[PDB]
Amino acid sequence: FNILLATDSYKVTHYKQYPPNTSKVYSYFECREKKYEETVFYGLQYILNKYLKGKVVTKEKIQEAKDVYKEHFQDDVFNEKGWNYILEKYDGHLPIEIKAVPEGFVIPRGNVLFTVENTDPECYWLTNWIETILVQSWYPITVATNSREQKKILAKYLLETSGNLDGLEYKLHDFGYRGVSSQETAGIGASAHLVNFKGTDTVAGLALIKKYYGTKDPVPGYSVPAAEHSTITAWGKDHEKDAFEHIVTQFSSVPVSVVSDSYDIYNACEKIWGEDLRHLIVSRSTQAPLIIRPDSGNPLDTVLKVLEILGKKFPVTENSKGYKLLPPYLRVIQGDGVDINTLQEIVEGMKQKMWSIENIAFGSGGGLLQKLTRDLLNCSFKCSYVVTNGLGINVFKDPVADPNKRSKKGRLSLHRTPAGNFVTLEEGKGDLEEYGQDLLHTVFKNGKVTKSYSFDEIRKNAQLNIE
Amino acid sequence: FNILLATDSYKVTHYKQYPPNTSKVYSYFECREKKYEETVFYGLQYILNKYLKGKVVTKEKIQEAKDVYKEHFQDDVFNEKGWNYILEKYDGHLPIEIKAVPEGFVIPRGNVLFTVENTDPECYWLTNWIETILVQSWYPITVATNSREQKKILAKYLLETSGNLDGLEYKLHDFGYRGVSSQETAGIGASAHLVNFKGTDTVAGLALIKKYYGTKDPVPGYSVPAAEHSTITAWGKDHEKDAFEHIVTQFSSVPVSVVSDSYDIYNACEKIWGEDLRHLIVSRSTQAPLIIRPDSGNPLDTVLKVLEILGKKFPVTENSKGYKLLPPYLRVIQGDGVDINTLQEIVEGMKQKMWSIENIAFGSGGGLLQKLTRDLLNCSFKCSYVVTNGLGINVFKDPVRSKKGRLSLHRTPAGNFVTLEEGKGDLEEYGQDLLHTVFKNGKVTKSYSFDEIRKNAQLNIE
Ligand SMILES: O=C(Nc1ccc(CN2C(=O)c3ccccc3C2=O)cc1)[C@H]1C[C@@H]1c1cccnc1
Ligand SMILES: O=C(Nc1ccc(CN2C(=O)c3ccccc3C2=O)cc1)[C@H]1C[C@@H]1c1cccnc1
Repeated sequence: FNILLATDSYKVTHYKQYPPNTSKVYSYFECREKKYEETVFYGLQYILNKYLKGKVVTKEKIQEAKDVYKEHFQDDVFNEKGWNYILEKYDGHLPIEIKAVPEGFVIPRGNVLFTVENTDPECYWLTNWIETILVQSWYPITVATNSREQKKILAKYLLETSGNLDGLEYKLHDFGYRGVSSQETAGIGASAHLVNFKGTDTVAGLALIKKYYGTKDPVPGYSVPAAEHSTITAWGKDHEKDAFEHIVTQFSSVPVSVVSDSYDIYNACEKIWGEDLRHLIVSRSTQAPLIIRPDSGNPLDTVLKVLEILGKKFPVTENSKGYKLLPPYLRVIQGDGVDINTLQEIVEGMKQKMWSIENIAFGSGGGLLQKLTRDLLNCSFKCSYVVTNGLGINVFKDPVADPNKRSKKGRLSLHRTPAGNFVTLEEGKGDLEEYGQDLLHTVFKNGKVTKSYSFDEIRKNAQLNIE
Repeated sequence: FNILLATDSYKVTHYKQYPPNTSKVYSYFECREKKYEETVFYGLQYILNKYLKGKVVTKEKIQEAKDVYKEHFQDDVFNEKGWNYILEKYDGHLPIEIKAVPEGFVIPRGNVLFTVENTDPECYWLTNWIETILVQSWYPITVATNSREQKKILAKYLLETSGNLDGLEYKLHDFGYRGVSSQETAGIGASAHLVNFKGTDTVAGLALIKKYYGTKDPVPGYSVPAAEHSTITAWGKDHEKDAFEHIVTQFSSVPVSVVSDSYDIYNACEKIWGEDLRHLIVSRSTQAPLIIRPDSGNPLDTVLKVLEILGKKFPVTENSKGYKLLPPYLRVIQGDGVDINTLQEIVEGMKQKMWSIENIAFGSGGGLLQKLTRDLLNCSFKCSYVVTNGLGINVFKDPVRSKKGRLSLHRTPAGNFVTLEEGKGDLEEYGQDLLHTVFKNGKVTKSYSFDEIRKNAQLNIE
């Protein structure tokens, strides 16, 4: 990795495009206004540690970038002078300052999340150079926000159907690994799901948390053994009971997820699980239940189908709220077609049918880690303040064509008003400190991470509240 | 990176789930049929080299995995012995064979693209373990296909409005670096666009290509200097003419892109470009022209407004096909909201208002590299064949699917592509298998250069 080759190409030429005596370029990030009314600020620390901290510039990288740009542009348009200056004066450390709201904070749309500026007047071009790498925090932010929004649905419906929040943290399992664009995307997205939940299959998220954030607990995410069509079918139709028995006996002390639709769902439930192997299931611990995956079809219909047939063979009870509840050794997982919308439908549909949410857990692949863009929360990075010839300019973009909410102006700060509202103060109005302390803190300054947060602090900052 | 930590958690437990005496698990990858009739096969060589070749299993990697799984599953369900067996018997090299169609090959939907299987029967479980990393090839495949589909639209309109395809490889530029989820995605994504085009701002794609593919050319992709709002909005309302002037003069030997809707699209074009700096515009090389980025709003409407505005101030002259051409020192780039659908609208709209496509180039970000899923081309990975107790069984998941047995890929005399199921390929009626061993027991048996891939992925009309 070489930071000198980690930017949009056109930004390499920017050191030649500014008015002379430009000493300061100040830029900020927000999730612009105009269902996701608030965002979970997560992911910056990862970027800061992995790509920006310490000696990121060397003689080798300078010459490597010089050679690539020469061919790529078919012209000498690379700042060897400016980059050699960072190497000589700062030992390749970036003379930049990043200030940001604490990770895991829940912030309404249209508020500053983080700001960037150069610290040395000579490195005015550096602010826009690192824009590309920083804007990429749109992804862990979007992943964390959507994952938190799904947790709200689950919390509301588990409280409405049971009066408790039992296993809430395990009700949305991450299955996204194979559905994402890369190994790095997987790790980042999985770490972002884990901000709100404790169940993943994207092992990549565990090593990411341990390396860049840390938890007091031995792991940030958990999983259970599971049996798919590929393993069941290798046994053959006449050995489905033998398959089921082998799997459940191997995983006696922990929960086990087993597919029911390989041959015949009704027979797997009613006859195999409900008759032949019933002695092995009824014996199971509340901590180690058998989890059944439904047949393919409508996510609500298949869930409803499974619940009803299991209820014909196993003792179903009415909880404190009057909702149908399966025995503790038996649970259901819906891992087909789950996104923020279908989740709301399955849980509403279950309530209507007097079935508790205590019974069900969900799985999400592409709809949790891939079918997401910078467009969802309107993640924007704009320059708001420039110092040319000692003269400060409150820069912005207010186009008449797309009005939107438009770019903010000048130096920025985030505050929580006495009334508990988040406010972003423009044109340096925050320097008045009328609205309390600035919520943004210096996380990065001149090649050093100055402020860090453990994943536990993040989790705690991201907590659901009974307001 | 630790391959023992790069699978879906549930797959870790699979060695405890197959019937006794399971000797072979053979799986394949396909873009199942359902707009996108033909797919570009690209990206596996990268996965092979970065994650699968050489000593991938080590005693340290086994120990790290055992410790992570113990906590992750709250029990001991990790195959310590089975991984130790690969460490000792194979020097930590994976006993697997991947047979794939050549990179860059354009294959119709519903065909075998690549197959995976274990070479050692003790390692039957391995085919499932590596599914996760291998299916991730959906992404470079999808980017390369969607980018090539756009290349077909731009070829159709460049032909009808101009009679030739000069500059086709520069009509769709990559702006995707910001819009993607990670540095890794950016490089993979950008490298997949570079199969069909030569214009990129996602520098990470170049380095990937160099390391994993290679070119005869020094760089696989190219770009031009460009002026964003931030660099313009910094000079103040008063010196846009001095900003424009500073940029155009600094970048004289190369084309120059200027986003001209910072203050006024009409005035910057009519007064600034049109007259005040017209001497530094008409003087410019055809190989180094000025490129104007349209104003905000509807991408077609704004492209047309700019073209009409530039008309009433510059020499607009009809070409051989009778399409409105701009002078060769003046060009336009539409970089906002461009995707496969909007591109069609724009090029058709331009043809309708009698504007040649030589006038324009396009830039795509999120739409090119990020707004794409495994469902777009029904990218499917399935186990088709399993050998249990010496008995070869054909498996297909049929809920409320798959091809059967050992698969092969052939081109018929008529030129059709056919996937031969259940080992039928042995007979050799329809020629030779297009699937070549690209990986065996820890080594990349066959590699492709980027030049070859581009040759293979060429348009039929080129
Ligand atoms: O279904 C699977 N796993 C599974 C099932 C269910 C769960 C959710 N759960 C818990 O954690 C838990 C803890 C204690 C009691 C009850 C539960 C409870 O119900 C968590 C994980 C894997 C096959 C599917 C998969 C994975 C990746 C890609 N494709 C498909
Ligand atoms: O617009 C930009 N560059 C640019 C301009 C124009 C072009 C298109 N073209 C060429 O390359 C070229 C070569 C030789 C002759 C003629 C041309 C010719 O017409 C290609 C690229 C960047 C600002 C926008 C951007 C970049 C990254 C992320 N967001 C936005």
